[PDB]
Amino acid sequence: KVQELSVYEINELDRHSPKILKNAFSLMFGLGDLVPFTNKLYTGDLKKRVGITAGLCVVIEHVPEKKGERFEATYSFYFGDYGHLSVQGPYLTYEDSFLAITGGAGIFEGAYGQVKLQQLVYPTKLFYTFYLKGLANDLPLELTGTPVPPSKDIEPAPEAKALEPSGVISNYTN
Amino acid sequence: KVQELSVYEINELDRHSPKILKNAFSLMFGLGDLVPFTNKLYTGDLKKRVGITAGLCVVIEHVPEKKGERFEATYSFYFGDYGHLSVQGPYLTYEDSFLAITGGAGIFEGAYGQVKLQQLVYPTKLFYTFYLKGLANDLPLELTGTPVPPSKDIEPAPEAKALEPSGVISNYTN
Amino acid sequence: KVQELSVYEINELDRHSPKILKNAFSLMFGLGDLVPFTNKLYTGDLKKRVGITAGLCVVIEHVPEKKGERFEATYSFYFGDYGHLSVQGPYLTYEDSFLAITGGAGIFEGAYGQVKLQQLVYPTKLFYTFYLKGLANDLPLELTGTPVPPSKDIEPAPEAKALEPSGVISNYTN
Repeated sequence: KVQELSVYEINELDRHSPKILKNAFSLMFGLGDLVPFTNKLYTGDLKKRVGITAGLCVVIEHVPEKKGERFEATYSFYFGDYGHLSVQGPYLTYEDSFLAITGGAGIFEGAYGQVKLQQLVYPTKLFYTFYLKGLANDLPLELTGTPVPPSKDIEPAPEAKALEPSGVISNYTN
Repeated sequence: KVQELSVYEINELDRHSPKILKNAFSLMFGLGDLVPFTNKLYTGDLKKRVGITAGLCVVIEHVPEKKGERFEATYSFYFGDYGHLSVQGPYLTYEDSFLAITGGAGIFEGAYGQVKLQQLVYPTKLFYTFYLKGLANDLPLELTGTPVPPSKDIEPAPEAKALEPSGVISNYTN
Repeated sequence: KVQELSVYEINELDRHSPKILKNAFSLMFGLGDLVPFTNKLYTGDLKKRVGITAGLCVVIEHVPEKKGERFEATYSFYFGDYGHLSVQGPYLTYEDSFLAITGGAGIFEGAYGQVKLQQLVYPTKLFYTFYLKGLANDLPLELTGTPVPPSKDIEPAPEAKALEPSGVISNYTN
C-alpha cells in the first residue's frame, strides 16, 4: 500500500545554510563545489513544523542550456519524535525530479519508494511527494492534513513559523 | 525475481571529471581526500549511450600492500527518462567489489539488491552488473543486450559516442 | 522477521581518523565542516575483529545546550568476506539515535530496517543495535555470539586486538 506524504522545506535564512565549499575553477557552480545544507521542514498542510532536512548536495555540472545546476543529493528529512526519511538522487535547480527512498527509522523504518521534488522558489521553497511504501502503520494524523496546493506564495501557518505548540510536533527537529 | 543489468562507465574527459579535493598531507591518496566525479554510462552491449554516473568518492586510506586505494563511494546511475538507481559501498582501485543498491526511481522505483563493480582501466573504464530486485516490471528490452567482453579495449558503438538517434535512449541523461 | 545484530566500533586512533575539514563560519563545529572517517569494527561479543566502518560525517549544527554536535552520517560497516551494511542516519554526539539501513551486499544483500547507535565513550567506543530485516538466511554464527552489555569501559578481547586467528574473521577488513 502506498501512503503519499507531502511536506514543505523552506530556508528562512537562519541556520547558516546553504554553506558553499568552492573548488571548481569557474564563477559558476561546477564539479568540485560541495554544498552542505540544513533548512526547516513543515507539514504539507503548512500548519505544523516537523523537523529539518540535513545532508549534502554534490555539484555535478552547471547546465547553461537550462539556466540551472545539477546536484547529486543524499540527505534526510526529520520529523521530530516520529523518525526520519533518507533519500538519494538528483536535485536539478531548474526542473522537478525524483529521488530514491533509501530507508527510514522510527515510524519510517523499512520505508522505500520514490519521492517527488517540486521547486517553487529558488532557493527558498520546495514541495515533495513521498510515494511511501514499507511502513508497518498508517501515518500520524498530524502529518497527513490535506496538502496546500503548491505555488510561489505559500507560507507556513503563522503559529508554525512562531513555533507555538499548536503549530509543531513533539520534539520538532531544529 | 532477480533481473541482471550491465552497463559500462567510461571517462571520456569531456565532463571535467573527476575533481580531486586534496586534503590529506601526502602525495598519495588518504583520508580527507574527497573526489566528486561523473563519467559516461553506456549500455552493456555498448550500442547506446544512456547517461552518466554522478556523485562522490571519499578516500578512506591508501593500501600499500595492494598498490591501490580504498574509497567509500555514494553516487547514482542515470538512465534518462527511465530513471535512476542509487548506491553505497566500497570502490577498490585494485580489485573488484560489490556496492549495495540503496534504492531507485522511475522504472527502478522499489529497486534493491547489490552490484558488482569491475575496473577495466583505472579509472576511465568500469563495468558493473546490478542484480536488481523489486522492479514492478521487466527491464526495457533495449537495456538488456549481450554485453561486450570485459576488457581494457572496449569502446561504445559509433552511433552512441556520436549521440545519433539509434545510438541513444530517449532523453538520455547528460 | 528481524535478526538483531549488534557491533562495537572502537576508535583506537591509528587510522588518521576523524579527519576534520573545518570550513564553518564558526570556531566550534558548524555547517560546512566535514569529517570523513573510518574506525575498527568488532563482533557484539568483542571476541572478533570483523573489519571497519567507512564514510562521511557532515556537520549540521553545533548544539551548545548539549555541549555536542549534530551530524548527518552516511557510512558503511565492513564484515570481511560476509560483505557490508550501509546507512544514513543522524549522529548526535550527545545522545543515542537511529539510522536508516540503506542496504547491504554479500550476505547482507536485501538488508533494510533501522539501527540504534549508542555512544559509550566520545569519540572512541560506540555500540550499534541493527534491527536487521530482509536477509536471505540466518546470520553466520561467528557474528551472533552473545553481545556484551554496553559500558564505557568495554574493550575487545585480546586475541582480536592482536588480530590472532581466533580473534579475527577470515580476511577481516582493514
